[PDB]
Amino acid sequence: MMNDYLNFLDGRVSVRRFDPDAVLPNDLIKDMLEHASYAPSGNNFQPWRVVVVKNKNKQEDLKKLAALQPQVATASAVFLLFGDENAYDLTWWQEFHVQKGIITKDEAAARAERIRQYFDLHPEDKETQGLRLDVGLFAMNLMQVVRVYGYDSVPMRGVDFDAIKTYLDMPNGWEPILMLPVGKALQAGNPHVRKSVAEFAEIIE
Amino acid sequence: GMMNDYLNFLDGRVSVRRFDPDAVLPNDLIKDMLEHASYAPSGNNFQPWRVVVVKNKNKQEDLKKLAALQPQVATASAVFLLFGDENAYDLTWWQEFHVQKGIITKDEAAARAERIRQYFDLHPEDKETQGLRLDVGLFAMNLMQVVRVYGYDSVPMRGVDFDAIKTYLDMPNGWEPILMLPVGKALQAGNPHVRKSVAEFAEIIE
Ligand SMILES: Cc1cc2nc3c(=O)[nH]c(=O)nc-3n(C[C@H](O)[C@H](O)[C@H](O)COP(=O)(O)O)c2cc1C
Ligand SMILES: Cc1cc2nc3c(=O)[nH]c(=O)nc-3n(C[C@H](O)[C@H](O)[C@H](O)COP(=O)(O)O)c2cc1C
Repeated sequence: MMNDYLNFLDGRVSVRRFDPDAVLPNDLIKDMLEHASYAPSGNNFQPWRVVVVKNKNKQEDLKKLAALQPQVATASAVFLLFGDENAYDLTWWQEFHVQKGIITKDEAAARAERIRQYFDLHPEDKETQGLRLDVGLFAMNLMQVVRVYGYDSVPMRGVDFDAIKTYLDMPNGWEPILMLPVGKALQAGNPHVRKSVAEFAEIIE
Repeated sequence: GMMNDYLNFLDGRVSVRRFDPDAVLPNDLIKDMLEHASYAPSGNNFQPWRVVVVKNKNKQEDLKKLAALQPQVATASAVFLLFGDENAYDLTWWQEFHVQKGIITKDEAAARAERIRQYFDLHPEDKETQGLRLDVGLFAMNLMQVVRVYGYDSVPMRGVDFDAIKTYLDMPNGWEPILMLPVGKALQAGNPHVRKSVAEFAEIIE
């Protein structure tokens, strides 16, 4: 069963050939997003914002902004993952965590000052560098979750995100992180080729 | 059935901060964990992650002092330090690696390399910390799921002094610290995930 889970995880590869007639229903999209959201993030700020485009005409427009990569138009839905800098809001953080019964109002106020002091020293963790890590965690989770339902994906950045935001009238404070076309594979992805563990990792005892 | 089990497994990834200080994580498994985590995607398959795994309680106690005395650093079976190396975005390597592995032709490599250069020219951040954070973040999440397969748990961390840690371990300067990940056998279960609802962060347009 652990072997089944390992084989499942190993099965994620980029798929770029999707069935243009396959449908990804909104009920499953919502479930996929809910499960993806269980990804960790610094202080549980959950800075991800997602816009799912499920309309072929519009995906064709997006393909024109994505170096004409075909998967953008054949996919059942194109998930656009953004990070919101304004997500690192300490008033929201206190309210949310107290309302959910995780911590008291006093504990939340004290923790919030420590988080402020941290960001004061490490401003990048509440800017694009922070967002890229937090939304990257989310994205990897989403890529495994969509597969539970029989779908596949390909993560993408070789696209004109400035033009995409303008096309979709996106807030200027939302930083584009990744475009993720999701669909039914017509062709399996290729086997993983990677550098060995000995080439990138050191174990010290 | 199958789908329920896979979802339950993914959902089971949770932050664990109470580990069994006597539990041993064998090195064969550490290597297996890193091999499977490596299957994570990265832009152009540059795989810019570098990892140092500290499995030595004496050293972990020193690391705990540099991690605001968070106890999980010292009780864990091993502490996985994940870095990104910006030197990894090297077009010579990229060609050599993909041609030697039979993924693409030599001439196709030179052509692809130039398109990769063009892309980085437009978006230089993607070969710098912004790119590393994303690429190593993908690896990190994959690692966190993989450790669960073997009955272990983890907690991702940045509330530590990465500057002092790099110095304590004699790490290269070109390596950007991304995340500290203690891994061990849970003595206490993680909490159910508390999250904003899908409608609070996502829109579906048809
Ligand atoms: C940040 C990022 C950007 C990527 N950009 C694209 C892209 O624009 N087009 C594409 O076809 N693949 C893109 N990829 C997919 C990678 O090429 C792919 O993950 C890598 O070659 C490893 O293959 P695998 O995903 O099949 O394991 C991107 C991946 C990441 C993580
Ligand atoms: C970048 C990052 C940094 C984090 N820093 C810490 C940390 O220093 N200490 C800690 O106990 N947890 C840390 N966390 C864990 C988060 O608090 C945790 O993921 C979040 O509260 C959600 O809980 P969950 O992982 O159990 O779902 C960090 C997580 C991320 C992604």
